[PDB]
Amino acid sequence: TSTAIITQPDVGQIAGYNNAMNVIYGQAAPKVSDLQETLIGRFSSAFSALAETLDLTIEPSVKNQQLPLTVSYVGQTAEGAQMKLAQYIQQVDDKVNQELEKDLKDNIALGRKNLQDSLRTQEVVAQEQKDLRIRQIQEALQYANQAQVTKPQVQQTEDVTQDTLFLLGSEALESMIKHEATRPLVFSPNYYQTRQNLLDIEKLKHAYRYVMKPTL
Amino acid sequence: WTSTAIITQPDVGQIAGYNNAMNVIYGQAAPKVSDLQETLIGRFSSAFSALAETLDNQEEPEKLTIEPSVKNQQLPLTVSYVGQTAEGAQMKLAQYIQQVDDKVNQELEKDLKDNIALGRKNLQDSLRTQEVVAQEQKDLRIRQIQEALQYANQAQVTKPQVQQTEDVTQDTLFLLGSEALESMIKHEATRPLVFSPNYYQTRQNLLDIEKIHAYRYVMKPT
Amino acid sequence: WTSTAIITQPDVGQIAGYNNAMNVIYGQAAPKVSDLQETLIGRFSSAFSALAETLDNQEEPEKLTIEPSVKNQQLPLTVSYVGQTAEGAQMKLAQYIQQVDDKVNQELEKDLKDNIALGRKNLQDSLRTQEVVAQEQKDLRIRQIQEALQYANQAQVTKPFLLGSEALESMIKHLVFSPNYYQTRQNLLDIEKLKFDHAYRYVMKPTL
Repeated sequence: TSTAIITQPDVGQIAGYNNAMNVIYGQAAPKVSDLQETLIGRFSSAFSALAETLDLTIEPSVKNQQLPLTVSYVGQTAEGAQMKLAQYIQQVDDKVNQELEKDLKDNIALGRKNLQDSLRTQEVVAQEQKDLRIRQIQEALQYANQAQVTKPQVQQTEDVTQDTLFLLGSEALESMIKHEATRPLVFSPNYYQTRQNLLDIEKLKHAYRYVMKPTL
Repeated sequence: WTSTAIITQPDVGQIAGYNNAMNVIYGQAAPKVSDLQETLIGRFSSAFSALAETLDNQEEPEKLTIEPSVKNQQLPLTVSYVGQTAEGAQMKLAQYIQQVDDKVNQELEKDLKDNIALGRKNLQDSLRTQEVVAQEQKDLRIRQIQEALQYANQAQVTKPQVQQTEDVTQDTLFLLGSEALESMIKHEATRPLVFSPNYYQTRQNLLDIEKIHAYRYVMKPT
Repeated sequence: WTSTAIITQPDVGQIAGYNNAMNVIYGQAAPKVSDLQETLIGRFSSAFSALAETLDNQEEPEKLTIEPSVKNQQLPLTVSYVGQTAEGAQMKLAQYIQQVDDKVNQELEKDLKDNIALGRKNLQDSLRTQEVVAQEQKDLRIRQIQEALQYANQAQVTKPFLLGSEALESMIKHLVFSPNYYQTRQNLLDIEKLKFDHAYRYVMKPTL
């Protein structure tokens, strides 16, 4: 018979994960502490399932506190039951790992997706805006030609809106049309950061801690 | 002869220094001072369970004990060691507690550099990101300016056309005239970035980052 | 001769004070009432368990006991004392309960001093911080004038809600806080004007 005591993973054992949930989720990513709980929960559940398929021991000790956890195997040698326990633990620390990889993926992908949809709605609005303005500039060039405002007659800038664009004068008005192709699209600060979130996400590529390694 | 001590979670004063750290490192993300009392004492009892597990596993055992003093309460904990002499169950118990109180302090200093590293990556990110957002905000404003300079050149405007002067779009920019728009692109490398107040808080928080007591005795050993 | 009693955590009314006190220090980081109650009776049963540990290790041993009453945590708590006489046993039990209650009240003063220290030197931190933000903003507005200066030395020199761009207009040119700041400041005189003005209650006062 061999015994080990294992508790929730420490931060430097999950930092990589926690940072990943952070990039993706941000001010609503789960607290590191609230994650340690989740992982070690996943371990015991799985370890327990490894025990029922063997009819291995999972229980708290100390008596009335979830953590830590005491585990044991009943073998056929000191050397025998020790490593037999080591190898049934690690193999649970793989199943849960594989379960995470397959969760990270579904979270990245739903992240990716949502950011992309947001980018490509800003990028559509920005275009419909630029174009709408190009139409009102063209129509204002006509009004300004028919009334010979050839140079800007603005007393103050509050007066210049769509619907009063011809105040700018037929000349400058010619110029904004002439150069229509180099007038930048206008994007939110939100656009640039969403875009930067999307970059940081697209660059993303353990479950317990041994308080006592198994015994002789 | 059995020696006996009762230990519980360390109180608020005690671990205020450690509480302080975790408040730096994490925002309103940092755990309640209660939750950190728990983690600390829980940490100790765990290293203690390990000490007892192994004491029971020699040629000659030694019987070290830990269990909730009162049944059905997580909260106060009772430890006992079973010795040969009287005074020699009580110097033994107390040392095995000081032996764990040292081990935990070892585990703790490592976990603290970890926490730092991760609160620090967490932040350098949010700075860099906010740096990029503000530099592109600026560069877009500069392309707008480069653009309106053409409009002004073509309309031969060199000097401000406006008396009362409140807020400017891509259309109205050229009213500042080409002498202003031009020196502006000349001095774009010095136009100051505008940031969210959160940017300054975050920045100080990183500055701050670059700056014991697992338990308390309710009764010493006996 | 065995006397028994049944104690549990203090009622909400009994902790109105202590509870608000924590609320004034901690705002909304302050623990639920339920968690405070459990923490006080928690302090009590520890002091009591330490008395039981010691009375037993006397040359002439006294037997004091504490245990859950039901299937709960407390539930409430059953405490007993075993005495030479009836009168003795009941009286000695009620004398010990109250002695423990007194020791704990005294831990509970240090405790409040600590929480208040925690509450204050978090609030000062938040002012240390709105101040640095407010200075950073003021430094910026100052750079946004130093720049609008280079531009206006394109001969503007005099003066046709400014902004980085139309601050061009003039030349001849060139500490303020959120109300939250005056909110934080006020929750710092509320606290620190706040003094020590129940650690359990009786389901069943000590018996025969």
